[PDB]
Amino acid sequence: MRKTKIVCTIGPASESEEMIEKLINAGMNVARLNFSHGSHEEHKGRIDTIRKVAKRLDKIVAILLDTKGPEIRTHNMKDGIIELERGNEVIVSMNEVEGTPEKFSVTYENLINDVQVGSYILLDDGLIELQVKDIDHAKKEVKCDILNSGELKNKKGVNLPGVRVSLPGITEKDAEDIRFGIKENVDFIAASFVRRPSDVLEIREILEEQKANISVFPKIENQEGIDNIEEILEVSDGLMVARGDMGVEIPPEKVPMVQKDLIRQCNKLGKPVITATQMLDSMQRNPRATRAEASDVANAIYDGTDAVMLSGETAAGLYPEEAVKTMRNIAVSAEAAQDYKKLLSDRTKLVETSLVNAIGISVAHTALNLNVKAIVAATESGSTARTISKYRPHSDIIAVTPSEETARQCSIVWGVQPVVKKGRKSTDALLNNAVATAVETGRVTNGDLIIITAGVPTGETGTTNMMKIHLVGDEIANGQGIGRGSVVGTTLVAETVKDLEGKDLSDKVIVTNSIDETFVPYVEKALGLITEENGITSPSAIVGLEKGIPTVVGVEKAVKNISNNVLVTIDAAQGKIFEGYAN
Amino acid sequence: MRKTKIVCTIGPASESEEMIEKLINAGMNVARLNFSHGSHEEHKGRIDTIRKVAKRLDKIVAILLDTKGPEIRTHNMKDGIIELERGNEVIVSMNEVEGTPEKFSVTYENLINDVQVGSYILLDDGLIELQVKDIDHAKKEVKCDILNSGELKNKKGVNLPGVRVSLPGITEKDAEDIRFGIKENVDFIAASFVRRPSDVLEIREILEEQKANISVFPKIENQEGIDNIEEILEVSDGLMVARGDMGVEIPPEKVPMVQKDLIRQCNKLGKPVITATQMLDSMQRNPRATRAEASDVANAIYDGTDAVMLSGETAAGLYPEEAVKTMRNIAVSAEAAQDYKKLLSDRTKLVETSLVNAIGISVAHTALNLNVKAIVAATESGSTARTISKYRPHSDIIAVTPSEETARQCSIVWGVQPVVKKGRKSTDALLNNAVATAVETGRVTNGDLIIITAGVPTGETGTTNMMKIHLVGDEIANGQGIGRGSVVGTTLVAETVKDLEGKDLSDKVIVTNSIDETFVPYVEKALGLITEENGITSPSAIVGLEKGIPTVVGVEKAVKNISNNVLVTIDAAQGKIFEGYAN
Amino acid sequence: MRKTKIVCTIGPASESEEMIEKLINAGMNVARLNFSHGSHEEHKGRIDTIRKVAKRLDKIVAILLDTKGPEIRTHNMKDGIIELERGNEVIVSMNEVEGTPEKFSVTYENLINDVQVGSYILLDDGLIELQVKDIDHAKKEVKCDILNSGELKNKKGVNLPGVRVSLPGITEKDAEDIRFGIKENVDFIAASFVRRPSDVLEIREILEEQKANISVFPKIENQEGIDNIEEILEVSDGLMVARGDMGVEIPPEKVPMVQKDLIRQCNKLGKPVITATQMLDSMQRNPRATRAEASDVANAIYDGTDAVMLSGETAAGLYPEEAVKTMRNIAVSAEAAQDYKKLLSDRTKLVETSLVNAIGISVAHTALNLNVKAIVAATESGSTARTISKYRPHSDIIAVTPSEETARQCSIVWGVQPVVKKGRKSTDALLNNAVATAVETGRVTNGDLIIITAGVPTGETGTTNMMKIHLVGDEIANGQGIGRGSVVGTTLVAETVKDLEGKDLSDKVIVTNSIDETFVPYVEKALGLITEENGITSPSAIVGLEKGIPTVVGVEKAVKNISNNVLVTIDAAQGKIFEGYAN
Ligand SMILES: O=C1NC[C@@H](c2c[nH]c3cc(Br)ccc23)N[C@H]1c1c[nH]c2cc(Br)ccc12
Ligand SMILES: O=C1NC[C@@H](c2c[nH]c3cc(Br)ccc23)N[C@H]1c1c[nH]c2cc(Br)ccc12
Repeated sequence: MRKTKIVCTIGPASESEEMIEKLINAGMNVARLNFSHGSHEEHKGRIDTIRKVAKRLDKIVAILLDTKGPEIRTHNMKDGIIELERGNEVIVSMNEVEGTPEKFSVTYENLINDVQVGSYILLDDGLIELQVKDIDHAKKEVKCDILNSGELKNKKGVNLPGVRVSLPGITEKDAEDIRFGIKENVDFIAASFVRRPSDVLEIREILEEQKANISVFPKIENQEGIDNIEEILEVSDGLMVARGDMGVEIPPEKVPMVQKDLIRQCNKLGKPVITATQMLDSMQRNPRATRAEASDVANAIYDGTDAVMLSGETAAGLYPEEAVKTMRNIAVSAEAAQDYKKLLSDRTKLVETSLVNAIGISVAHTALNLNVKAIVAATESGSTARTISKYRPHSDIIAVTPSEETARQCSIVWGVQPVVKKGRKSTDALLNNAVATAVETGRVTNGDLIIITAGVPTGETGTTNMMKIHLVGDEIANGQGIGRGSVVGTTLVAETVKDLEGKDLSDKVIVTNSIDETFVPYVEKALGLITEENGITSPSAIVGLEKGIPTVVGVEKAVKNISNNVLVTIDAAQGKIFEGYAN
Repeated sequence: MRKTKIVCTIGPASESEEMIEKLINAGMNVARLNFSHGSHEEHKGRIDTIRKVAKRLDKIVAILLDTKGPEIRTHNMKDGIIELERGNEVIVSMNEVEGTPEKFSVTYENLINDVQVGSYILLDDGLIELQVKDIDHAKKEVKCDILNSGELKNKKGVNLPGVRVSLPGITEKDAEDIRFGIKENVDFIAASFVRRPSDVLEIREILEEQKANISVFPKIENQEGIDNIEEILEVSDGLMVARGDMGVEIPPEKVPMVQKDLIRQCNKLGKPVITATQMLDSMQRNPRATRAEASDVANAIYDGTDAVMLSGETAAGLYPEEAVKTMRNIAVSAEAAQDYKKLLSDRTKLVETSLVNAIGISVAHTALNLNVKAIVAATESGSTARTISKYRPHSDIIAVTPSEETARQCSIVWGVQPVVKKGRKSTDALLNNAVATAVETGRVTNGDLIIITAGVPTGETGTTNMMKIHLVGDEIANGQGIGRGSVVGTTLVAETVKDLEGKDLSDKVIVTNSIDETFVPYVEKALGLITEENGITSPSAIVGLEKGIPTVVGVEKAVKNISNNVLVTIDAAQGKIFEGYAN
Repeated sequence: MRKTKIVCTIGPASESEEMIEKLINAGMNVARLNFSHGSHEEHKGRIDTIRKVAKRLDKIVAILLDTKGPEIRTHNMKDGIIELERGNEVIVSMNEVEGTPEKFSVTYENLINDVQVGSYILLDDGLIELQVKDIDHAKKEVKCDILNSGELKNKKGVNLPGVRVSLPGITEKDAEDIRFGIKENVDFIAASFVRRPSDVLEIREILEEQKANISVFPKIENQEGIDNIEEILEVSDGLMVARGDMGVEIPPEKVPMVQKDLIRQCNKLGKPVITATQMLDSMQRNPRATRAEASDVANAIYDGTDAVMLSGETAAGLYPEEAVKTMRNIAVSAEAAQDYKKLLSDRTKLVETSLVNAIGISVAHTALNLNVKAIVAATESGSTARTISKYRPHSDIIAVTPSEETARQCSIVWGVQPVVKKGRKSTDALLNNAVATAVETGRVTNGDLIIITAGVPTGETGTTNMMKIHLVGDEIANGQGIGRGSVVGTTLVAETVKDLEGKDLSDKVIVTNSIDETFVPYVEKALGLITEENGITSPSAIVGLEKGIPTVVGVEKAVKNISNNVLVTIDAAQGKIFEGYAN
């Protein structure tokens, strides 16, 4: 009962062995490392702090590396600062220059081939917005009308409202960053400013040289990216949705509409999605989030987000532990209050109806209708855990995996609580293990229903292809059942007809040797009946069937063996009796 | 295509005749007057500024009066300010006293009978929170443990986390405020701190003395209120949901969950709901809202809100017009992007299935499936406009009302654009007027489909009970139709077989006298056919039916009358031909 | 509660004025005249016997004329009879000859161009089946292998298992027969051996010369017909399904499968279908049908048949009245036992979702969910009665028509009980008349709900386009309702608190002047409350709302006016009270 995962950006305020512990405990599933800043030294240090604290507390926490990505900057400015009037003209040169309210240079020299007359250019994350008046490839200059006035520092950023920005997929830096990732077996890479499938593939070819197995999560920041969302997922292992980055190049009024649409588009293909940035940015300074932040976090989860990220709140903020705690809270809250029936019905239409998904569909329905405590998902890679996650069932998903690393990849998918048990070969071993693993988590006990799903045989496993429904043991008594119903109720072992005379409410299941004429008045008042020995037309049997009470005759030493007063559940079909609550 | 209504709190920054115009133009449906502050003088002044600007621009804008309501305050403090340590004790006296870090009085003398040992008390809108240690009715004092430290000014407020706060429904002030309302024929009263049905009824009995007809909108600020949400609506004409007020007495983490549930519960009964407070509170100082504000506004509209309110943003803020403009924008945006099929399907299950609703259901489906441009709703009171609004159809609802005032009451319900046309007696007049009214709005023209709904006969009108589907006129030609289909296509009047020889794509509807052997090669290549005179088995008719082309034979002077090249729509059944696009 | 219509073939056993009465009374909706046999003299005689008996008993009964149709016969045989061995050869000559076990002629001389080597030919309704060995157009002879042996009389029939039998649409006889129809304003023509649209059109061109307005019902007897079922209905007013005729050319094992599919294909377009032939053919000799006949009749009605026909059973059989009685019985039985929910749901998917149908859909659902007693359908032509019938609602359809003849056309459509009331011009007249007409049938009284549907304005009526839900009057008392519910219950006018003391069950609605402290104990025990005068927060009002009892305050002289002990129904919303049961 936790479901939506929490990604936390590690920083100064959270490097310590102490605070990493307190964050794992507050509910941190995935540690983010931002390579926009900081050296490989600093990062390698934190990776070790994380790995050790994690294996001490014995919890799966994954590592995510966020590439800095390609970008467009301003070359230094005269005096450092320089101003720009609100109705004037500025020249955007492709050759480096000192800054001036007239002449002014950018690090992306090819800008001039991407824009055109009338296109907008945004300086310093949208601080001041220009607009292209004319273009001379002669001088290689872009004359622009300054629309909103304001200042301009040196190495400040520039954004081109798509505009097929023609930067490469990855920096040379990025390429170095991501080789570092491969060296530390990091679990995720969050590729920045992705916009075409190429941009992802540039990272995947690097990974395939090393046969690295890392999941690759695009960061869709601009129109080109939004537009190519299907094609990008086609080639990607997940997805991030940074809204702060995205809000620059596209209007904030339009942003949530897109956020919804992206997350939807992930869920459709079962790719995990992270909603990122601007989540609880008040909690850097304060110890409790605003209402509109609490609202936005929740609406992420209502939009369908496998996970939720924290940037500065945990990195350099004043209150890291509190921001993690409060993140988990808002999650549990706005999940508590959501209708899994609609939710499932919704995904049943949304996701495609195909041989790959057949089981995800059956499992999710079966889980909802029979109220199963846990779906134990057996995975090598994790596809089965994600095939089950994507259909969003109330039941807690449990991913039993031999691969430690695929376990960490699971830590981000929705609803999946992963465990590492060692490889069984035979389907039979797979099934019995599952049932063991589910009980040893503690989330399931003897009463509960469990759905065991996996791809078998585990060798030729492509997709998940079988399910088993399983009661977690284990009939305390049994015999010949009469009737076909079932009930729960506290026992009342009766030696005599007078051993239940002036002390009888309903709501109990009576346990005698047989039924006389003197028992038949008392039986009808009761809930159930367990007679010791007998046959199908016996006095005990006939009186049960007739009065519509579920019973079981032919129970070995029922009076001696089964205890008095203990609550029990009988099942007419099967002819089994159980310890407490059953199904 | 506007749908979600905008309520704006008038204030200093927006009293002027000029700025009221600019706000009506930015999209203001309802002017709010907050009687928490300001004198009847100031309010009467603004009511006249509003009424005049509104009738000059010829737009319906309603007036809403927000009562101040009952409250709990602190009696003055020694030196004005007084401090309270974080682990100490403070005494909450029921008898007035000067303030002290020990002794300390409240205006609600009966507080002591509502609380109990362990209950929490919040000072100055939650600034510092106390907790009840012990109670002596002897001294009539409440000893409390101060949990969070902080200062305390004089006449500051106090909140008791429900706790059946036993204040009355309305102040004596409120009673005076609301009589003022009745004197100016104000359209709404937003009763503060409502929590039981009584509290509403207290206002309704006042109104019924005057036979005032004003809609009464509870403000649900505390648990007792939330808990009684059904019973309150039973007796209320609408509902507000102030979150700022609500966030005090209940945790912000839990707030949106409740917001959703309330709005739902309104939609279920078709009571309009206003989402209020903390909407775009950044726009008081700034000219454009944040992303998390833009997100929250939208998520209001996704939750299902008939309207959206602006407090300080339009009242005393720096940027009033911009905040109204941007409100409308975020509305249009997050409506644009929402699935009216799910929406309708959702409300079809959600609202009850009853004689009163039958027609709302039929109209909403009929509207979705046939893609009707406008649902014209004929109302005396407005119940029909709300019966249609509650099922949320894409179609623009138009409320034709004889009552000017019921028109202003409509201005708040979802999707309803009201107009005042004068009373027709006969159903026939009602129908023809409607069709006229719909066209004169300009939103519908000749191609369009229209659903006309009302309660008839208009006398014994209790609930809406009839609908008519109506094509907005008006067959330009007609005759004997052959086939049963229909198409749109540009004409090609052919005098000769050679009058369409070497100049023929498909996509056209040919208009000749009859069909020869020499026409029958060209007809099959075309979209439709209109022959001048003929019978059912004619050369013209038989060749159409056979080749599967919709045609009409027997058209009076078809070659002379119907123009060439003009786009036209023919209907095989009926045997009608139309000006442009039809249905 | 009758629904499925009964067509009866008039004959010797049923010509009499006496037996025609007894058949109309047994439930005969449509009199069939078979022009396969008998002279215009005999038929004109029966048409008058029918018209007179029908207008005497004041019941609508229609007249259906069944054309003999084109056919293939054998030219006379040598000695009259002639035999054919089981493994031998016979010659099918195109030139007339005397019969012989070798040479043998047929009236359809063109047979030879339709068949081919291997095709089967059936003699004497399938008595003996031949198969084409070789063809010589030289001698114009068809050499065939005789497969099943048997005798052969003279002018006996011949069938060619489709095989595009190339006969014309109609005999010259048929053409004369159908002109006779036009002269007697007969209501239906059942065209025999139809197989293409042409075959129907041949009858429709004849009709259009006379502007006759008669409905044309194909008889689909062979594969070509089955195959062209859609295209035939496109051009036809209804459809018959003679199984006896059909069983010849196609295997009996395959017949019901086709019957189902046809009837379905009618319902899809709302064309009425008659299931014909071999219905209760045991009842010609016996007085009560077999089980398998009773089964087949019902299964017709389950397949979705607008009507059911009787051939010999009523024509020349021994027991005509009994066969009609028993037909009606089996109908009522197997309708009684059928789920209108599935049925409607079924037709909602089956029939197309279009502007023409919108109202049929709404009306059918509205009718099912609100349990309306009668759908009164106002029609000039009858399309509205059929647009409603096709969606099969439990509610009894009533067709109010100015046209006497369109009333007789209605007598065959499913569920429609037609009446002739005189033309109203205004929608208002149309509505009020309807309500009158429904009550004057007697099927609806004051409690009942009614759906009034028609195409308006009645001038430009193409398709049905409006509905009104209407309670059949008429509030006996009214006033200010409190609460929103409603109940039924017997009154108990109380003058005193003691006027209901020691004589009080629940289940009653109390009628006093006002409520004291001494009434408030008794009110909570009751069902409803009607207090004489009062306001909304009155003692009477407040005690109702609080205890959840629907009440109405402000009822003029309620104690004096409304009677004691009479059963009554109150409605909290509206604030109306009614005579007995309401809605
Ligand atoms: O609710 C449903 N929706 C559609 C659907 C469905 C299930 N598996 C599928 C595989 C493919 Br491939 C396509 C469609 C389906 N099945 C029923 C349903 C499924 N499992 C259940 C268990 C219980 Br217990 C009760 C009801 C159901
Ligand atoms: O149950 C339904 N099934 C389908 C459907 C539907 C209704 N009108 C339509 C028009 C076109 Br065009 C296409 C589809 C529909 N509507 C609902 C429903 C309709 N009218 C109702 C009255 C009551 Br009272 C309760 C429920 C319903």
